[PDB]
Amino acid sequence: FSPTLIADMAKIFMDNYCSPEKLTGMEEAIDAASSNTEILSISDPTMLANVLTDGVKKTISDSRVKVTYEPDLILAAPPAMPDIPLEHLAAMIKGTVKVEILEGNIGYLKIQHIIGEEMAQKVGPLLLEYIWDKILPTSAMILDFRSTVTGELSGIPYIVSYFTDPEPLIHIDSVYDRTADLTIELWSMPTLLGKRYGTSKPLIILTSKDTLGIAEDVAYCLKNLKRATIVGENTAGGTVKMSKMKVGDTDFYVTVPVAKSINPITGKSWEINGVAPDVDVAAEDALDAAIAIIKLRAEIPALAQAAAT
Ligand SMILES: CCCCCCCC/C=C\CCCCCCCC(=O)O
Repeated sequence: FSPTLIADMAKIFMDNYCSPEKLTGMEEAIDAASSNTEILSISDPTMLANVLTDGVKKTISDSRVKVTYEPDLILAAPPAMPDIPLEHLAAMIKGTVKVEILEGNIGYLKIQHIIGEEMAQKVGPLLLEYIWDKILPTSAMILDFRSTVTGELSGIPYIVSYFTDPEPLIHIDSVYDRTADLTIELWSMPTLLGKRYGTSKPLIILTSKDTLGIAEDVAYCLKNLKRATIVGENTAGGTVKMSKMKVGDTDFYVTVPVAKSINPITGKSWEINGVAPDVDVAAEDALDAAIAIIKLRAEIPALAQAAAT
């Protein structure tokens, strides 16, 4: 063990935590913890991990930060792979989406995985006809994120851009990564492969309590941009990036949020609390409600013109 252990955990935490400005008093609690003889009296490594974990809680107020003792932890490395041609990547993407026109000429696109910039640029031309051209002529659009739990940050501009004006460029999100000490800015793209959907047609996004990750960010941003109505349940409240980090040559690990979104409109984030629906309904009922909203609103102009004269 040693007191060295505490010092080395602390450095990993301090060097990587996404919000260093909130760490007043931390260096001091580290010093105290290193000389706390009750801590020094712990021989059980799992008890040591639990104690340090609760100690940081009563110091930092962030429930995502944890120390664990994990002997026998092996992380599954990415699998070995031959060349995968673009046509087979396109077939894999087809398997993660459901594209449909629902009665009423309403576009439906269920997206299980938000694809990243590389994939979108390289395989997108192979999917234009299959996904996008099918739903382009619809009068309204429903994006179904109710079961979306994975995705890439770099895909966000590709979704938002199709639903917004080319000009002015929109600053969609700003993400800070503490480990890289870098801010990543996400902007709309004035030129796209496909045609824009326009700004007039209704866009509704369906959400569930399971909706997690980049999908929460897409919905949050389109909501704050006043482009989309959110229908369903409050989303899960994920984190842009967690890292689980080994402490030296020891079996202790520090788990820390290392990146965060700082929304250009709200100043806040989708993270932790998730995104609140505009129309709150059970997730199983979200699709029916979205359809009903779109249908009613489309009826309004004709109603008005009959009443006016
Ligand atoms: C993520 C690793 C950071 C290192 C942790 C430093 C934070 C301070 C740790 C513990 C505070 C001490 C509180 C518990 C005292 C033990 C007394 C008791 O359990 O009865």
